[PDB]
Amino acid sequence: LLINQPQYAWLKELGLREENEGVYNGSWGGRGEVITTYCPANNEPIARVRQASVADYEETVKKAREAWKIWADIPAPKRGEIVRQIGDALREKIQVLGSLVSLEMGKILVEGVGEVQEYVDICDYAVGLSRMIGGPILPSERSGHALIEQWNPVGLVGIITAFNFPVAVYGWNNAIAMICGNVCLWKGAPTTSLISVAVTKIIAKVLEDNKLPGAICSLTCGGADIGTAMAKDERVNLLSFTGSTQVGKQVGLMVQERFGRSLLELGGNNAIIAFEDADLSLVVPSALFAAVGTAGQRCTTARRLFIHESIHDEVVNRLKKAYAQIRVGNPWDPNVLYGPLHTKQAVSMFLGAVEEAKKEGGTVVYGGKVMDRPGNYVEPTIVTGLGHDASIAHTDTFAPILYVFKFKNEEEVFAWNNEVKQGLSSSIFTKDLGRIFRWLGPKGSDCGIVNVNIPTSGAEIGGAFGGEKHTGGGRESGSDAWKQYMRRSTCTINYSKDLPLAQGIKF
Amino acid sequence: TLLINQPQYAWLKELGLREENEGVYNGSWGGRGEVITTYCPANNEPIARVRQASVADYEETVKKAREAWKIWADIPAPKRGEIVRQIGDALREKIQVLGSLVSLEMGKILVEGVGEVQEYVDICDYAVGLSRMIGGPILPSERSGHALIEQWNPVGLVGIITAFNFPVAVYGWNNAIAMICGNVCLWKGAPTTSLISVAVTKIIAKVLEDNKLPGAICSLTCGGADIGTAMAKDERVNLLSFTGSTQVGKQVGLMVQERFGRSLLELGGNNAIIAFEDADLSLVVPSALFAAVGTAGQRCTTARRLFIHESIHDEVVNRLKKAYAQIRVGNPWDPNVLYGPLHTKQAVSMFLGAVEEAKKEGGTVVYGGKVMDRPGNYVEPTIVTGLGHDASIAHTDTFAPILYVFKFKNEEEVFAWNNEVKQGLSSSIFTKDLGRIFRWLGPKGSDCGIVNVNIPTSGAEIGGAFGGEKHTGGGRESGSDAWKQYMRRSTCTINYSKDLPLAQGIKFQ
Amino acid sequence: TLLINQPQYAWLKELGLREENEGVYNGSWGGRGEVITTYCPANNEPIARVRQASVADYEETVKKAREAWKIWADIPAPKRGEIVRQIGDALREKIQVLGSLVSLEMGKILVEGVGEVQEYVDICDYAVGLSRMIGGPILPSERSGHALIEQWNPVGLVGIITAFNFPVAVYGWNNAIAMICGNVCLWKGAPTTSLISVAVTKIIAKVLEDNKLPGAICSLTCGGADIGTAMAKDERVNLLSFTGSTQVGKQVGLMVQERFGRSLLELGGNNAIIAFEDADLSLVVPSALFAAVGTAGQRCTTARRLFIHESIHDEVVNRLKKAYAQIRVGNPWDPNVLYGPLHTKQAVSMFLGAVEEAKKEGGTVVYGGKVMDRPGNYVEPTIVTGLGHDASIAHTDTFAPILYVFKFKNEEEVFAWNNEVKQGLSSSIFTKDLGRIFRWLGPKGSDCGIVNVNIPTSGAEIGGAFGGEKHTGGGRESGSDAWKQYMRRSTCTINYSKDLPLAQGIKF
Amino acid sequence: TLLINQPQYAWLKELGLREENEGVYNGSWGGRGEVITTYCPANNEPIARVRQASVADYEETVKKAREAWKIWADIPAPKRGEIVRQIGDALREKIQVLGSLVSLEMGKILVEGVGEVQEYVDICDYAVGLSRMIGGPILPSERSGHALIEQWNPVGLVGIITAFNFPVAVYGWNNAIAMICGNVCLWKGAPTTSLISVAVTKIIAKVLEDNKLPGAICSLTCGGADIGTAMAKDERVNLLSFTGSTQVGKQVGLMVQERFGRSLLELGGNNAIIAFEDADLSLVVPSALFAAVGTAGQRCTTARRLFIHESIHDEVVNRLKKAYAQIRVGNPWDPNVLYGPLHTKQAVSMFLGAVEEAKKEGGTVVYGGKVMDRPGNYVEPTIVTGLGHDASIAHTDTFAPILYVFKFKNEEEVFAWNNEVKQGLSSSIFTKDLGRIFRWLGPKGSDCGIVNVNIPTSGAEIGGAFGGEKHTGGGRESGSDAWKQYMRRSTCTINYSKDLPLAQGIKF
Ligand SMILES: [Cl-]
Ligand SMILES: [Cl-]
Repeated sequence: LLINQPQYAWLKELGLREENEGVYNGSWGGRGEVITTYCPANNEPIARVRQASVADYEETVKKAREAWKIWADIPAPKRGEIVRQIGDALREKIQVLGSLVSLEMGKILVEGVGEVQEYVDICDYAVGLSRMIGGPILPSERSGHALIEQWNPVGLVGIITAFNFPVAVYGWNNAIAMICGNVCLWKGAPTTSLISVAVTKIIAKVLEDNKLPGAICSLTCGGADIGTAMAKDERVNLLSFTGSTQVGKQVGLMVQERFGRSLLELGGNNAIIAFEDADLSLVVPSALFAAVGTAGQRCTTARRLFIHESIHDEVVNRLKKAYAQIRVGNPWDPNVLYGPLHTKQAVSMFLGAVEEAKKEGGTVVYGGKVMDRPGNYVEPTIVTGLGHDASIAHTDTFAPILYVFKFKNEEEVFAWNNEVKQGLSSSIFTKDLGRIFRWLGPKGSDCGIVNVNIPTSGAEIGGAFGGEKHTGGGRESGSDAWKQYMRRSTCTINYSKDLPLAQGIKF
Repeated sequence: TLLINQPQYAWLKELGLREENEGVYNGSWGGRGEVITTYCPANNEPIARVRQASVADYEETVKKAREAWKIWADIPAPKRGEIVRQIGDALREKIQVLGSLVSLEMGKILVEGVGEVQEYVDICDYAVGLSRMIGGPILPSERSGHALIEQWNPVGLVGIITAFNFPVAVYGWNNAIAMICGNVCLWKGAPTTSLISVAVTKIIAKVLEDNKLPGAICSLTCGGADIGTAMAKDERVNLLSFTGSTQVGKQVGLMVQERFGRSLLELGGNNAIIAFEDADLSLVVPSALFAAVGTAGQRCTTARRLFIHESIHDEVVNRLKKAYAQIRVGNPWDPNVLYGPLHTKQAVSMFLGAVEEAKKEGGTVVYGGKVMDRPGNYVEPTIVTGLGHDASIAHTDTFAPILYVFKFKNEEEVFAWNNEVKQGLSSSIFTKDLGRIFRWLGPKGSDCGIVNVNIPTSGAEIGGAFGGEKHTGGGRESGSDAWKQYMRRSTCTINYSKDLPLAQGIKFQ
Repeated sequence: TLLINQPQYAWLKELGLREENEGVYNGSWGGRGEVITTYCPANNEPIARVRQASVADYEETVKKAREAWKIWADIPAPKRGEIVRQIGDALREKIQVLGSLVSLEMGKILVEGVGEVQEYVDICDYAVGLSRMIGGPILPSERSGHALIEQWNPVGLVGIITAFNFPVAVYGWNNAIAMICGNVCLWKGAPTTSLISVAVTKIIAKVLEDNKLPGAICSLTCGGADIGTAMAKDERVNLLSFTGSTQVGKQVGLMVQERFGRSLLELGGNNAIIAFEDADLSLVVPSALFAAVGTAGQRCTTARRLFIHESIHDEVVNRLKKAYAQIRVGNPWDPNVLYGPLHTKQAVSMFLGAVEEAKKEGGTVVYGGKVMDRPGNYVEPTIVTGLGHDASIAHTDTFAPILYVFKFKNEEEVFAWNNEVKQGLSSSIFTKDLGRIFRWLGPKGSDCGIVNVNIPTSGAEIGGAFGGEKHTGGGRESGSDAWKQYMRRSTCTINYSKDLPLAQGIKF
Repeated sequence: TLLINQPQYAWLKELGLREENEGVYNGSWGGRGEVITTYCPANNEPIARVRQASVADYEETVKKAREAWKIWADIPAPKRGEIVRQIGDALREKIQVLGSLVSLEMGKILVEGVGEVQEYVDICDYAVGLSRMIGGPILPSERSGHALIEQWNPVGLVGIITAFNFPVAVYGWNNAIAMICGNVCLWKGAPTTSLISVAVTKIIAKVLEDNKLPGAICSLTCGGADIGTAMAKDERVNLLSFTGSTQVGKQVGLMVQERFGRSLLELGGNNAIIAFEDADLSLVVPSALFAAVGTAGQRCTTARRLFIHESIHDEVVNRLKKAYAQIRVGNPWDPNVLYGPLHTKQAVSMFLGAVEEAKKEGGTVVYGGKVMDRPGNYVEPTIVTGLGHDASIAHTDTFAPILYVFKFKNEEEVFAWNNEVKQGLSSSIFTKDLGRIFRWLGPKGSDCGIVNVNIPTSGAEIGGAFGGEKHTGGGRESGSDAWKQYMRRSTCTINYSKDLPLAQGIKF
């Protein structure tokens, strides 16, 4: 076990042990199956987590809804103060926590640290928002009536997250849901159970130091069984789900079946489009980093690169010369730009996708092979010569394969951006003012993130994050995404002694 | 003979109605589907007929609406607002005859029929201003040389399914908002209010054609479960607004979720009024009366459950019984008439069924419970005491004028009892206690989407969002930022600088 | 003889005007002050007369307005919005004759006169929806059992002083918003547009009287500096909205500040258009012509300064020169006419003086510079090249159709030159450069209240807030949250709990 | 001997203070003006000295701040928020010694000195989130191919003048908001709290310096009326936020108005509490006591007028007297002290004068009214009954702990009496009546900026905008959209279409 090797002793700074309890609700436990998580950079086991049994889930839900009775009564600004302290406790652990993200998930250290910083940043944002959430006081049309839009917590927010952002997506949901007066129940990705435990330990200490019931931020580590329970559980007032479209579809249906609320953040099949007037010294690095970043395992990863015919072959050749320089190595080591895939299965998926892409006329112009070293390393791959509607370019595989397409006119390539089932992120690179505003308008991108001269991964906590179509429609983080965590009521207070009716109806 | 052919009802022609009307409008009028005849519930006489849409009619209409959308979405929202303004004027010019048609085909009294058309006129006048306001913030990017912009664009085609009990206003709320938001609309109204749907569409069609706009911007495809199911399963319907039963809304919500579409669900209510010991009873009794017997108990927001504190229970019931006796019954178009018939013969049959089962469950009918002996679908507005709050008959979704009265003692329990039902539409308390009022409005208070104090559960204005939680389906219509459900948000980052990203050790050119 | 007594102008009666009109309305019509005669600037003939407010008229009008406010403030905002809707319809119905009156008394062409009424109609319809929206947030209190609410209430009496050049729309902007916000209004329009103020007031008064509301809700006291000074010094005028010259607006602003009142100041502009080298010149030339010559150069947003990049300076002046020669001049009601007369004889004399001074400072008149030899106050629309951007004549506030053309090289200096004038109303750049556009909109860009790209300095729409910075005075009208200037904010904490305060060792 | 030179006050050096301190900071520390000595009101002993700003110091500081602004305005608002976050943390780490300095130099009890620093901390943390939120709407243009955008940009240099009674929090409110809004600041604190201003400025200076930012982003120029007047007249001060007396604030408003600047004025309050028949007396009596005697009655929001209904008047006054006798007077740094000295010797004689004047005008001193026989500026907290609501001393603006108590009969007259004073800062009613509470909050209710229910006149939190109406000056600080006063609005139209304007007969 890596945690039992002196090189990884720093894992104990996060309170991690050989075997860890994967259930927290004020108390720590775990009566379900023990899971070992592996370091994808060497395929070695790191440590073990005792996951939630059904009995653990039940006890946790009950204790979190008991906790909600206390927490919902705490003024939102004082809830913000708790979230501020969570930000600070995360700030104090950012290097080791980020290193664990690199160790258990596989992304490079700057992105592991960056993910914790994002949670830090959303906490600091939530502090201010906790003094702002609410609705309008509106002028009633009736004398002696007040008309008020109130917002109240939904109660228990269940949060299912994925392996590729094992800290930040939970942090987005947690910070906003907390200041909105909800309790949280977290089921993280099984293959990032240690990250889930570490984060939960950080939060639990803040809650306990403030003499708040720990179940405000409950954890039930588990897989599809616990997640299915959450989706089915009328006690989970909002289920925020981040993951695959196939799973998210079933989750959305189960929540809809019980008239629950769901917040779905699912796949992206994101395109970058480089027009003829584009700054190629901006296009080439923007595409490389958006395609190879996180080894192509981001929901926002650039999977499709449309290049205008006039510059297609130049951009491809400059991409090859730049791909050749990507520094591959251990994700925690300095100046490493490219790490492993998360699992051995994703390497098998990479190989399958590469063989099928060639079987559809594509030319692997760079990469396409597994790397001959320990861990789940594959070459960042560029495939040209496919048609935009090719089956392989509409399949959903978290693989570092960049499909490059030619295009000729603005209307057709906008349609090509919009033609896929998902709708997360999109980018155009152009200088044409009219084109930019058309891209942003009703006949433009159909995505939740619509970028210009910045790649598909450019997104900051200030705006709402999420997509349309098969991406599932949810939003996280900024703008008024907080309303998804609360219940709107339209309230009328008659403080007079008559009964005027709306629309002047005389009854 | 049909009512429209009787001289008594020559005014139906002023709405463009004929003996047989086309129930499909997409810029042209038609319909190859089943012919339906609607009946006047005040006298069970047939009014006129409508040729409904076939699946092929609906297929053709979707195609023409989405063609129309290419034109409409290019029209600036304020100029779309001007078209909506003209619809509100065109409704104003016909408010009396349209109100009369609502009273005739649906059965609510005239002032409520006109009042429902006024709701549509009001949201039109409201949407005019909103058309110059919809949109999002420009935000400060954390990146130098970047702009961060929240854009809002139309979803495209908004399918609108409505019910019989509000055959004008609910479509009007959806239509005026969806229109200024740059969407085209496709309306499948309630089969038993087909003439109202045709009459409304004829008013809108003239405004669109007078403005040389494609008529499919406000398409109409009359039909029933076949057309509604097609809309729920049609990926081309970007947003499906459904008002109606929880049972059907459940399946519609599932069908839309299965195809990753958008739905806006406005389903039932099982709405409570709670009268605390300090309540002004001169507000309680007229409010409970209107909330329960308005529209013959057929509103989504009708008061079904009357919770009265033990101390004032008998007094309130006695006053309510007396007030019920003073209810003026007649033809819903007649003057001073405050109580009309139920919408259908079936509603009468189910009403008698509910009354009997409530008796079998231990209730006492303290007023009503019988059919009225007169033409049409008239039943006595009915009050039942003595049931437990958990009585099965009081947790049935029946559209009947039966008010279930319960006693209670303390505030915490009756708040929980308000909340214990599946639905969560509207709720009201009568009290003077400041602390009680803010508790009711707070996180431990009513779980409903409409949370009222010292007024009935029904009769919302357009300024706020309208809708419920839980099995009411979660959608919102009309006011506040309800318009966002009709549009798609995009978070847009524009790099306007000459700045290049960090080379990260890579040698570019 | 009065134009109103001639048969060609009988339509004036449709607006309820007669030979001598009452310039005070407070529910009753009157006017014990001096009688003013307004003149058609197209022919210098007298139109009709208006009896202005005496100071006793004004005092009685303030009293009646504040009495009317007690009723009006109690009317729910959305029902006040319905009154404003009806005002929009009443204007809609008289739009042609009221537009024609604006052209007759003020001098602008009919299409703009009608369009000014339509602007009032448009803000009325905007205000109808806004009447269901004005208010503030309910906010989460940091204290358990406390509600925190931001309330907005009418300030009370809104005094409105308007200028001759937009004698309908500016009042309309202030009226519609002030009215849905629960204020009563007192209007003192420009003396030279007194008939228009009376005609507008008659239309609104009919709406109020038909709804059985006190007419003093929209009071009128026609008068000049005497009544305007009284308003500026009157503690009972809770908000004074002033549209006018910077010189007068400065003194109004100080008078209101002296009494701790609220003012809203919409003062002059010295508005620049900047044409960069990459600009679409077929967009620049018509935009510049219509922004400089529209309303005979008498808008607050008129283009006064045309900075052209040195590379295209000569082409644009030449293209502009050929375009000016095609401007159709005539009576402002004649349909083909683009260019009307200036508003007064005095404006002609001052235009000629601005031209001569511009030549003395090194300018070359490349087009115009002269009076036209027809009746009325017509001058040629004028282009002056050769002056430096700091030329004194270029920084004089004169309401004359004189367009000063400057050269420039780079973006930093020309942004600085846009910003160097005392006023800060409107500004426009023409360019295709993405970064330059967003720099123009950013903190190192235009310092004006209106910041336009590829469109001229005039023609704003009701959806946004209208107004300027610096010596333009800071006020905002019309859209966005400009309504907040017409209301008072209160931050309201409601303790609804039974909690006692901490005793701090004291036995209570 | 200076207190700072006495061993028991060695903790003052934890704030970087010494015998004589530089009162000018602009990236460099300096001060060529007059040396001022500040005194501890608990014992009238000198604490330490500050070298104030000369005019040359002011000039150099304005120049350096305007240079710094060119850098600071280019830093993204959220990165400016991160600087303000670190200011919050830096204040956290000094909260105890800084709170103690507030208690020493200004005289308020220690929990309020600490609490004032905590208020700056809290607004910093709030502004961090606000820094990712400030901006305006993108609006739907009525014209095809046009974007319509409401932009907000920093005004530039925000001058901030503050008073003795909140020598940290008021600057904090202005500083944190102005900073995230992209402005640089120039602070002139009250001369008698010069050491507090220096201490705060040292804390901020280290944050700016550690982040390699020019210190003049948060400049300090210690001084009195001469420096404040310079700021009021200086066109380079784009916004002048002033907190102080109405008399000075009026002149500051006039001076800024004279140059077409922006001011934000937070002036006196003459704040009333109203207790109706149905009020919870267990809540009224402590609420009135703490609101009246808090900070020895030297708050802007201090309860000066207490209206009690005739039925409960004598009972409330009796209970107030029993509780007033329990107020623990002492050194403001000593534990469990509720009540400290007045800020100055001058304030004591003012207190004396008002007490005899209330007597002469017909009032009865039921409690207090005398100077206390101890070191420092201690006077007794005073209750005065029997005056009419219009009694002239109750409309005098004194920072004295004198609570004037009045009888009332009905709701209408007492609402009018709350409103009759010249200021309009804070107001409170105690009642259970639901209709009355909404009338109080409505257009016929309180005319103040703060309108409270069952919580006294000092009920304010950073989430809401803070300020008042009428002679209180109109400014707002802290919450809601108060940030907009620190920025300039522009309404921006971008034409991104290839569409040409109508030629209107002209051949371009
Ligand atoms: Cl390159
Ligand atoms: Cl007491």
